Amino acid sequence: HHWGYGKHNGPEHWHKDFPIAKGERQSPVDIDTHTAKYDPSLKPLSVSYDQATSLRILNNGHAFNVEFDDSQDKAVLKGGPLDGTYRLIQFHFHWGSLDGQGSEHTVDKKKYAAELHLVHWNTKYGDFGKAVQQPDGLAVLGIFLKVGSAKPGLQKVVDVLDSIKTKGKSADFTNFDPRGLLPESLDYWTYPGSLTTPPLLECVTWIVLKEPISVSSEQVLKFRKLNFNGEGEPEELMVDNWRPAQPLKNRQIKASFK
Ligand SMILES: NS(=O)(=O)c1ccc(NC(=O)Nc2ccc(C(F)(F)F)cc2)cc1
Ligand SMILES: [Zn+2]
Repeated sequence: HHWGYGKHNGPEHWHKDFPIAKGERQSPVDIDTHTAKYDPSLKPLSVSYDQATSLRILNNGHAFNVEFDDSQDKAVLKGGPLDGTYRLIQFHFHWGSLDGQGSEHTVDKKKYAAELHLVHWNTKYGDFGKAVQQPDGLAVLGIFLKVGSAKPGLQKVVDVLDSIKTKGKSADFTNFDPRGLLPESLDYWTYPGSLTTPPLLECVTWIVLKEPISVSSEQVLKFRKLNFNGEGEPEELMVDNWRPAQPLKNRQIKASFK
C-alpha cells in the first residue's frame, strides 16, 4: 500500500508487507554471462506482434504502462522456454536518475540506463489475475536500454509523457506498434523468477534479450520528467524505479546462444 522506491518505503522495506520478497525465486538477478549455460533444449522464440492493439498509457505512480487489448490472441509470445501461448497485456520501463543505472537485471554486474518489460500471461489460465497465481503464469520479455542513438519507435511513447505526468493520469494510446522497440537479435537468457514490484509473486518466466536497444539521452531525459506523485501533491521525480539484483539461490540461467 505505501511501497515505493524511496529510503522509507523502498526495496529494503518491501519484505514487511510482502514476505515473499525474501523468497526462493525473486527477480531481478545478475546475469553472470560466464556461468549461464547454452541450452540446446530451447525451442526458437516467436514474437508475434503484427496484430497488437494498444489502447492506453497510464502513470500508475511506479512507472508508466502501455496497455493492450488482450481479449483475443492478437500479440503473443511463444517458443523459447515457454510451453503454450502467452498474450501481451502491457509494457513498461524501469530507469535511473543517471545513465549508469536504471536496469533491474544486470549483466556481469553492469547496469543499463533502463529496462523495458513486455508482460505476457499464459492463456491456459484464462485471465491475468489467475495467471499471476501460477508458477508459469507470466512471461516477461526484458530488453536493456543504453544511451546512444535515438530509438525511432520509442518516440511516440516519449511524446505522450507530458500528458501523463502524475500518478493516476492516463491517455489514449492506440495504434502503437511494439515491434519498433525490439533489437535485431532475439538471443536471450532465461530463468524462473518473480514480479519485480509488490506483490513480488513468483509467477514469471523471464526472457532477457542479450542485445540492448539504443535510445537517445533526450528520450531518457523525458522519462525522468515524470512524477511519482499525484497532481496537486509535492513533486517527486519518477527516477530510480528499479529493484536491485536479488539472490539467485537454487537457479540456473540458461542461454539461447553459444
Ligand atoms: N516489473 S515486472 O515486469 O516484474 C511486473 C510487475 C508487476 C506487474 N503487474 C501487472 O501487470 N498487473 C496487472 C496487469 C493487468 C491487470 C488487468 F487489467 F488485467 F486486471 C491487472 C494487474 C507486471 C509486471
Ligand atoms: Zn517491470
